[PDB]
Amino acid sequence: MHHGFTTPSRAIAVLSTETIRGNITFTQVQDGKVHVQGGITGLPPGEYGFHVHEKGDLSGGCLSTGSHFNPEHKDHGHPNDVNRHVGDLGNVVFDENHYSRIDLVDDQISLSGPHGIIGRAVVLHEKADDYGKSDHPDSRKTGNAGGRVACGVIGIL
Amino acid sequence: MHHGFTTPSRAIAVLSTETIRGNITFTQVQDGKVHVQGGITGLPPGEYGFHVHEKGDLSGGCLSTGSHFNPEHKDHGHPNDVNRHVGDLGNVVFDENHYSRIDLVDDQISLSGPHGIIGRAVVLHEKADDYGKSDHPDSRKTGNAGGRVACGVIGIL
Ligand SMILES: [Cu+2]
Ligand SMILES: [Cu+2]
Ligand SMILES: [Cu+2]
Ligand SMILES: [Cu+2]
Ligand SMILES: [Zn+2]
Ligand SMILES: [Zn+2]
Repeated sequence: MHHGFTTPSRAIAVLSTETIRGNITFTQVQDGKVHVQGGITGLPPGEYGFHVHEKGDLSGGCLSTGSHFNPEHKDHGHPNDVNRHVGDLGNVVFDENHYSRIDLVDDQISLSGPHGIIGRAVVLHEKADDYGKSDHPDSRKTGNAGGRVACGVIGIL
Repeated sequence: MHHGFTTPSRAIAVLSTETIRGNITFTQVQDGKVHVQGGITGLPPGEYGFHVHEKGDLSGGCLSTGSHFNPEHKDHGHPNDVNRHVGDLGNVVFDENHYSRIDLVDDQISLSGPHGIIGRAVVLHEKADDYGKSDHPDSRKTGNAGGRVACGVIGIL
């Protein structure tokens, strides 16, 4: 027996480095929204750039996930900007205890269609996203979030 | 600017353990076929069970990828059997040099639709798949391929 297409209603990405452990779950909710929730330990307190990159390709570590998932051909942006990339989910915040609570809802990423992020990569950044609001010349493209301290492919949960 | 859906025409999964390194690329080819190619080092010579498991979930390591990708509700099988699971890609073979060449074409897995494996998991097994042809009582369900020495999520390449 052969079926039509089912859109997954939940996905997850797993970050594990020597220092870093995190699960980030992405759950399809009402009104074309996705509910992104997880928690990650292992960075000092502060803000770090958190994005979906285009490729679920780890053959070159985080470098192979390429650039920010951008099907709408827009500029780098704040998640609340109209001019953002689909993958531009802003900054995560590590507390004094070295633990990030992730808990947000984004109306641009999806679990299917042209904004589908299944098979794409979550990338955690070593410093903070600037929202394309600086005059570093990367700022309009990548924010300016430094290296890529961790990444994992978005899988079906 | 907003787009219709594009089906990815290439995917990859990356196996890296303390001992194991491998890339496996999955490429959409003519005639509803997928061309699976890679190479993996780090096991002695022999046959090991190589499958697509249902979930791209690594939160529980390889255990969370669940069971064999099976949307057609069939039994475990040889890739050439009609009665197989979609995820039942048989055995890989490590040479005396500890290196697996993977190079095959499978007509059941796809990169989209109900047999879409993007976001699902490649799982490498510690011993060999028996093709559901034994009388171990797992044989009809999992073949009988032992533990799960490595796994990676299928990402968009
Ligand atoms: Cu980034
Ligand atoms: Cu376009
Ligand atoms: Cu298996
Ligand atoms: Cu069914
Ligand atoms: Zn961006
Ligand atoms: Zn099977």
